[PDB]
Amino acid sequence: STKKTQLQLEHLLLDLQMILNGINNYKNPKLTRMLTFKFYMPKKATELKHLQCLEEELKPLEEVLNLAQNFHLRPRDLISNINVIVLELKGFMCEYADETATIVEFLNRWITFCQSIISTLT
Repeated sequence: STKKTQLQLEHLLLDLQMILNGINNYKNPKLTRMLTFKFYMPKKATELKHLQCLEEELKPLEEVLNLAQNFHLRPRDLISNINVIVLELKGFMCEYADETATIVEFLNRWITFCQSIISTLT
């Protein structure tokens, strides 16, 4: 059971890295515009339940990705896969930090979240 959970988190981790890697490959003028969009961050993220904070930001994430545009998956598909994993993992009202972050900082934070939880299940 713990193994199934770890594997789901690992897939979420790779999914998030794929978005970040794709975004890092945008041309700079484009990336500069993309970095103006505000994302909301969890005050605290240490347990699966905290994934609610990620779930609520999936819509704006998909919108921004759609607005952007070589991605080997359509944003709707990529976000759908992330959506499924998040829904199955968190099975609480998300507390957000005052400061917003760019899409890059937001992805990093959630990538870090996954890596941290994965390491408690090894």
